[PDB]
Amino acid sequence: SLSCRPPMVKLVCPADNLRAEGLECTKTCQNYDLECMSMGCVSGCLCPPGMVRHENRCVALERCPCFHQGKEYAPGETVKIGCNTCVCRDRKWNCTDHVCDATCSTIGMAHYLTFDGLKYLFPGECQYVLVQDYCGSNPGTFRILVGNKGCSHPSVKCKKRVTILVEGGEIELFDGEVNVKRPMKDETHFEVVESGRYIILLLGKALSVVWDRHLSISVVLKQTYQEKVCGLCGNFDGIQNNDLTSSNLQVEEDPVDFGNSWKVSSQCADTRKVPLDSSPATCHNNIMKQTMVDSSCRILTSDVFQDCNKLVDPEPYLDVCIYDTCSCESIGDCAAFCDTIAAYAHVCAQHGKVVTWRTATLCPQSCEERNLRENGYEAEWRYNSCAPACQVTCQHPEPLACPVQCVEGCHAHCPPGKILDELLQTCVDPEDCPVCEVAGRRFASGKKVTLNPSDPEHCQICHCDVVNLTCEACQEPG
Ligand SMILES: *[C@@H]1O[C@H](CO)[C@@H](O)[C@H](O)[C@H]1NC(C)=O
Ligand SMILES: *[C@@H]1O[C@H](CO)[C@@H](O)[C@H](O)[C@H]1NC(C)=O
Ligand SMILES: *[C@@H]1O[C@H](CO)[C@@H](O)[C@H](O)[C@H]1NC(C)=O
Ligand SMILES: [Ca+2]
Ligand SMILES: [Ca+2]
Repeated sequence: SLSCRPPMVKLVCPADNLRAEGLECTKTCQNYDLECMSMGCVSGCLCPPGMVRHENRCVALERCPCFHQGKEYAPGETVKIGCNTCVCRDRKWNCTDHVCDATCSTIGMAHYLTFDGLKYLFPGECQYVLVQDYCGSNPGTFRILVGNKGCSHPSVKCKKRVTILVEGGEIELFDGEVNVKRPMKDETHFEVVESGRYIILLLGKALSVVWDRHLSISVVLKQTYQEKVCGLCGNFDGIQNNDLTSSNLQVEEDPVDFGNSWKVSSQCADTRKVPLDSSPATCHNNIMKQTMVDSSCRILTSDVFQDCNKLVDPEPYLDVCIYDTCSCESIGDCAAFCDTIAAYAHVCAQHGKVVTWRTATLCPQSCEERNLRENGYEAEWRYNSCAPACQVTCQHPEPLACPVQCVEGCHAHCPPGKILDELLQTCVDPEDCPVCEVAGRRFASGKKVTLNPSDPEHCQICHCDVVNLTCEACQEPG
């Protein structure tokens, strides 16, 4: 019987003893909080009770590493998921609980998906506060309103109007175009980016809107606005179960009650409650169509979406897909079907799981129509499931802090060393853009850049005629 290296102690297995546990019940950094059942003990040397065997030596239990998705991380080695960091300390994952940047989203005709993940139905026909920071003791910087007309009982034909009020300006989203009714007092960080199917609005450093030009309206807030906003999109605090809090700080169990409390004009009437129809318009008493709609919308958890289903819950997009498609006479050309599915694929792509799902049979989209090679336009337009959203063009010469990584649609491809000119729909040399530069910032002709906004002695508003740059001092408002 040769001695064992400390602190391991030997275990002679007695055959004449009823039960015994040897090396078969060895405890490592993996199987510690588990139980063992030995057919017969294996004689050998094992670590003392307080320790576990790890890498052929006895280690303290607290010195055990943590495991994340199979990979081993030493104690102290942090992993970052989202905007939170998880430190490995004492064989445990200690994670921060910070609220990350969030997105409010209108899904489909009459559903809303709040910043904190609450999905509810609210078929209001008036104008409502989508998101605003005028809540109680308010700084009061921005207010975004949404008006729904035709998204009620007949949802086949519906149109929405979004009104954006920020920094003294009013930007309205309606009928697939952006209308800047009143400019922001400082346009330096204001951009209207048309990319693919979408229009991306930069409304300052921390407020953005992503819009598919029809009914998918998203507000992207940075986490500095947490607990500071209210309206149909909730209070943005990481707690989903309190987003149905009305304007009078009371939790409402019915979404129709919560939504009516955010009605803007007292002229129109509040929405009255209706019992939830599990089979709306064309699915009512039609088990055949309910099966067709369920099978079509079930693409959201099919193969191409399986990777994304782990990162982004498809349940709310699937509920909305089924509810809205039940208003279409045909699922092939159904607009509510493709838009809702595309809205999910868009969120997937923001999490690094770009999903190519369209086909010529199902929701086809091609760029062949606007590929005018033989017409004097030098630009090739190719569809991409997710291409960089904020590309440098003559109209956006400085690189932008884009609220989304990429978007779906048609994107122009230019020869090496050439930049897209959006107004001319053709590729041009970067020197040929009507673009000025000041303070290291390039801005397009007609854009106004404000230098030192808060400094009355150095505030300047710079204008770009074509390539001509002129700056003027600001006027003290008195
Ligand atoms: C994580 O660290 C904090 C201190 O930052 C401590 O209060 C908390 O108990 C730790 N949690 C775990 C599970 O180690
Ligand atoms: C889309 O663009 C990416 C780069 O942004 C490229 O790698 C990919 O091959 C493109 N796919 C299609 C179908 O154009
Ligand atoms: C630029 O503007 C100045 C006056 O501000 C004018 O004298 C000059 O001719 C302009 N140059 C061009 C190229 O337009
Ligand atoms: Ca909340
Ligand atoms: Ca620069």
